[PDB]
Amino acid sequence: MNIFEMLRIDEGLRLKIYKDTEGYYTIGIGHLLTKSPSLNCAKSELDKAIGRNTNGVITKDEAEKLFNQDVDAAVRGILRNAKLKPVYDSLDAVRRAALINMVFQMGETGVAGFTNSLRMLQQKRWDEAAVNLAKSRWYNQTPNRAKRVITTFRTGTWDAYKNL
Ligand SMILES: *SCC1=CC(C)(C)N(O)C1(C)C
Repeated sequence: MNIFEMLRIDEGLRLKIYKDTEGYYTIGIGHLLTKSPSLNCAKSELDKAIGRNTNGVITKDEAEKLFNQDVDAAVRGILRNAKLKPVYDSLDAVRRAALINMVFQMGETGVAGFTNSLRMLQQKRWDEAAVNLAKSRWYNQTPNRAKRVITTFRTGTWDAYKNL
């Protein structure tokens, strides 16, 4: 297991524009195109992301290219963020993956708002952090995925993604 395999499980792979859990047009492995309710807009965003006039359909290689960019972007977003970087630096590589997962899903600003959880993670109070992480819109709206990420922070293992 690693952050790519982890997010491929949590995000899936779809080659045609689809709406994500929040109703927003997305493609590939969780690549958000736009919050606009316009499908033509989503397609315009898609075409400029991949560099060609798509029909709203991409290949697996193109999906993977966007996904690599998006994972890289989440990591660099963590390392540029004054609240997230010290927590990231303090973690082991498995828990680091859990933090990248969260930023991938909700963005740097949303994760940086989890001030209590981030303090408990930095303190390595893992069970307390797991309890606080669940007290969130995040958990309530995507509870199975949040449980997997939370189990990763609690245990520092990949047990929630084993067999998946
Ligand atoms: S992506 C922005 C956009 C796309 C399109 C559907 C052509 N639009 O009318 C606006 C400019 C909203």
